[PDB]
Amino acid sequence: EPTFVVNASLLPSKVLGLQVQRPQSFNYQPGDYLFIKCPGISKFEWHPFTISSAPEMPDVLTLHIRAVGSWTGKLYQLIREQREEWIRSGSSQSLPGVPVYIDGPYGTPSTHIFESKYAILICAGIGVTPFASILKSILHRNQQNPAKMPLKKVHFYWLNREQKAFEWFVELLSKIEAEDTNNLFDLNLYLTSRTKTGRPDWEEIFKDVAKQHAPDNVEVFFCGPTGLALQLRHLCTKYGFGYRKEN
Ligand SMILES: Cc1cc2nc3c(=O)[nH]c(=O)nc-3n(C[C@H](O)[C@H](O)[C@H](O)COP(=O)(O)OP(=O)(O)OC[C@H]3O[C@@H](n4cnc5c(N)ncnc54)[C@H](O)[C@@H]3O)c2cc1C
Ligand SMILES: O=C(c1ccccn1)N1CCN(C(=O)c2c3c(nc4ccccc24)/C(=C/c2ccco2)CCC3)CC1
Repeated sequence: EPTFVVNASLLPSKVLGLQVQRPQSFNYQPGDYLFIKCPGISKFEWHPFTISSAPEMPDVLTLHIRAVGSWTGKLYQLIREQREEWIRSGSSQSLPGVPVYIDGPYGTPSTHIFESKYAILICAGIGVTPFASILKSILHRNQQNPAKMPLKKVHFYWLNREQKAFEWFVELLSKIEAEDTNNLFDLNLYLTSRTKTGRPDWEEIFKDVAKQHAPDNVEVFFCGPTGLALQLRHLCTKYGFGYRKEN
């Protein structure tokens, strides 16, 4: 339970990459989320974040936080000010750590992606934190033993309207396309890396992946709004795929 924040990242758009000492009892799956208490902001509140580090990562957890309101802004400050006083001051013995409490892990149906043969992962919006975790572990599982893993093709389609806070995620995807030696991944990005503008024609993306994998079964993992959820379930049923909604 009791731990510390062992680094930060002042990532664009006020986003806060974080490094959290992973307790020896703390073993999580990909996409799992956390409840965190930082006493120096609130002695009382807990707040929830998805872990953005595959559980293959050894002895840290990375949390990409966005300052969007009180505790997250107060959080950002206790960092920039905690960091900016090691630059115009720089008393460099070693860095200290921000004591924080953590509660979890709490699960997601994501663990089923690793069990399925083909797979459509769709993030509409900004719930992309768990998908960064997932897509890393897929990398590691593919490397360490790609025969051991049923997941043979991952189709990733991402819809955001603006990526300023998410320039960290874009990089990470490019990395995945790099070490993706086996062409396990089909990453697509759409704006609402030369990526695609406008709404995707889902009728065709599903019609295409279908042909890619006949007569095998495909599983959809949707993570977005409900009016998109409905369109896809009708496509799932029209090509006989397999649907579930995360969050
Ligand atoms: C499962 C889960 C995973 C999450 N993962 C992440 C993650 O990876 N990264 C991350 O940054 N966050 C994540 N969050 C969100 C995070 O838990 C919250 O943003 C957190 O509580 C910080 O909120 P706050 O108290 O700092 O700001 P708040 O003051 O609570 O801000 C809440 C947001 O709603 C707005 N708002 C709503 N109603 C009003 C109103 N009446 N008046 C004014 N503003 C209003 C605020 O302006 C602000 O945008 C996650 C949440 C969940 C449930
Ligand atoms: O889809 C809905 C929604 C649903 C119903 C009604 C209205 N909106 N939202 C509203 C609630 N959000 C979250 O809590 C949430 C957030 C974030 N990351 C999440 C990851 C997983 C789960 C939630 C979040 C953020 C991540 C981030 C950005 C940059 C760096 O890290 C930013 C803060 C919000 C976002 C999606």
